[PDB]
Amino acid sequence: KSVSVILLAGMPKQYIPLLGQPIALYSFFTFSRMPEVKEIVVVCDPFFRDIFEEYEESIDVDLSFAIPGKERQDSVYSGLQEIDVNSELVCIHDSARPLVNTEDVEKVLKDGSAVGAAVLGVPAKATIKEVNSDSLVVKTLDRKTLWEMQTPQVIKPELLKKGFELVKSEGLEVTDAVSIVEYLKHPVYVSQGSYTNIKVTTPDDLLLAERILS
Amino acid sequence: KSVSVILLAGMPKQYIPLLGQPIALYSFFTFSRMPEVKEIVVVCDPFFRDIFEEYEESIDVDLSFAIPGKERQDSVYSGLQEIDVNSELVCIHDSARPLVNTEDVEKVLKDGSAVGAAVLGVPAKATIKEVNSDSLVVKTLDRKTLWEMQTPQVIKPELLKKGFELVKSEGLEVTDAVSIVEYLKHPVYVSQGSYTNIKVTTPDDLLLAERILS
Repeated sequence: KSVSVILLAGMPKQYIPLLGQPIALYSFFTFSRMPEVKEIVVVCDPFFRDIFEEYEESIDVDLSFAIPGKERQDSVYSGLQEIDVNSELVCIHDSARPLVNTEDVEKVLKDGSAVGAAVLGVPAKATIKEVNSDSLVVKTLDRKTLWEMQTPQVIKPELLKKGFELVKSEGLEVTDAVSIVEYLKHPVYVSQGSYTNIKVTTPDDLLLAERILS
Repeated sequence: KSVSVILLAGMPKQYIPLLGQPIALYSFFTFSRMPEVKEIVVVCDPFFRDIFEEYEESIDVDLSFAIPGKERQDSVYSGLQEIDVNSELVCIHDSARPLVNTEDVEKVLKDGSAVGAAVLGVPAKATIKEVNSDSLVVKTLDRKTLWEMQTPQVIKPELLKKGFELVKSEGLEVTDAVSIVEYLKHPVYVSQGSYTNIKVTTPDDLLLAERILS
């Protein structure tokens, strides 16, 4: 019972129903059923707290809340202040990804435990190229080597906390939680996920999500 | 009247109707209306030739056909044998992209004319990372520098023909027409396209395509 989940939860996209259940609750329930998960820190505006609070007695995890910040990394830091003092792993998840499989969460948790930092990813389907400032192709980037990142991102809290100290002291803005780990030169493992773990932003994603649940 | 189009056209995805018109005809008509386009070489199985041949008298371009090969690059080479001897640009297009805008084709044609080789691209939306053989992040690839390639790919025929000679002699397999240009160390310009120029592979793409036409 050693994993703290930080659920980033901001009508906003993540509270739109999918088969009559707000998107954010899908991942919330997936984590809550896992015996490894001790607690879920939901980062949401106080308005939406009751959506999760309604199920506190049913779920087998402690439910905490944190206030969101101006940027995504501020929300992560706020949630990080609420986790258990003896938590072994922090599992950061975007609530706009409702379809994450339990088996994939297990994989990335295991890899995060072993490596110290890990993230779910899939091979990029599109032909991606590096382009310079004159709009010219630098090189054709290798087919096997490029991966789209998803969430969860799993990291040992002390690694993340030292990483935030480095960010605040030297003055930096980050594009994800695991890149902070890269600044510290600690390895980040890419756990191979599933193409079904989509981010629901548009109505077309909303539709695809429904097709996948079928 | 200086551009030769090679249309790669393989029920197959590209002959599925979108508002009652087979997908492949959308791009076909877009090219046919452009005064820069002298001809369209359709690479398709002989079974599907009539889908295009029905409109030969209506369109203001010459219509030719070529036989597809085993791989995508073989189909490009076959189509390349049918283009006009005095053609100034070859414009290679995947028929599974019906929504390409005339204004974007104009852009990439212009950039292809000026640089010798160009391709339509958009900034990658997903967080992409380079991953080594031990599944570890090599580095966080820069946000501005990564681009998803689309089609058309526009290239001067002599550049493409010399490039195929290099491929056949030294023994190589290519992931796109413009990478052959990279082997020759000639610049490839990335013309900024539109996110609406999607490849229709799945039924969810088919649905999104219909939403965009609306």
